[PDB]
Amino acid sequence: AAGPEMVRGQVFDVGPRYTNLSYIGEGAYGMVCSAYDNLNKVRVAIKKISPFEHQTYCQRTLREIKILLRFRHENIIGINDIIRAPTIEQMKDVYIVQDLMETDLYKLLKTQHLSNDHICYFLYQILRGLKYIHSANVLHRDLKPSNLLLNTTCDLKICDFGLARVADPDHDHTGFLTEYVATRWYRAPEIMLNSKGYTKSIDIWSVGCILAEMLSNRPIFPGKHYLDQLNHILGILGSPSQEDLNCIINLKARNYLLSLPHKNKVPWNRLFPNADSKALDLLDKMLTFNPHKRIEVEQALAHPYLEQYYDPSDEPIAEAPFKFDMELDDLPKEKLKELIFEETARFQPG
Ligand SMILES: Nc1nccc(-c2c(-c3ccc(F)cc3)ncn2C2CCNCC2)n1
Repeated sequence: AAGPEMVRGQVFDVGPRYTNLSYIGEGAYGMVCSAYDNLNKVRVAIKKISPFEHQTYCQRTLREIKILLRFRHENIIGINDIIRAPTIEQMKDVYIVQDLMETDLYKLLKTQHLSNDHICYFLYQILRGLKYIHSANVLHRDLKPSNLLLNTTCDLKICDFGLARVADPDHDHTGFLTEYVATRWYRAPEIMLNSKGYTKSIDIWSVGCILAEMLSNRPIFPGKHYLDQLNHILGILGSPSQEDLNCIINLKARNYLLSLPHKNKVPWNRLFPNADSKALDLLDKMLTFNPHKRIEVEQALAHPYLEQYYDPSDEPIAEAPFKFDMELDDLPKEKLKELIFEETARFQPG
């Protein structure tokens, strides 16, 4: 495509190697197009981003590239290549290339009903991927159907680590009604109560939500706003026990819970009468109110529902658990640009 190829009025400079573009979507420094990788003879997915004007966007870009490049797993999308100018001065945009995944669980569910065998396989892959992520001491933090890529062969890959953090269980407590950025419907109850979401159990809850969703094609706790989300959860799980309340020390959070009328638990087999009993048993253990009593990823994999797939020797863990040296977003966009430039250097044809 002549000098710089063009896509819907925007320059999509993916050089020679990648051709036959095609628009897919675009929300900010994020326009995605599928192209043809002349080198591997396969159409890929490419995302154009320009986060250098804003320090924040530089943080999510740096952080996610590092994670995604460090991670190597069959159930986590990998970066196949990264395009950028040869000089930091000339680098305005950055193109990241990933395998082309036709669809995702969000689109699948808004059209198809899944058999129990597909839900099982999908769940297996989700957890197989999460076990690796967690083994690297990283928390995804934004797991939801739209963040689970799927190809024509049922192959599932977790993507979107823009909100991922290095686990930090000790510094997880915060006040009641503390703002959160992760997608509302899949947020664990403790996030609206006292958690910063720096604990692994936060991802398991999201997976539990995805499970319920696969079972009924509808989001289980579709809260309209912050506190609505919580009443949605309590509506089905019912009022928290004394025990689980005695854990919540943040006085305000506990008093809020106590002020609420008593609500009984709604049986799962009632919510999902077509569901498989083993599935609903694992769902129960995932959607546990108390984070400390919530099942772990490895325990989930070893659950009877996933019996036909479970194979610990075939469920790899990270070789090098993560450590974010520039942890805590205190870096100017300048320094961040140098790090991104440096992090993407390995793909340079120079
Ligand atoms: N692998 C793949 N395949 C198809 C689409 C996407 C993709 C990208 C993206 C990100 C980084 C990158 F380097 C290349 C593409 N951003 C959003 N989505 C989709 C993710 C699921 N819902 C609709 C948009 N990713």
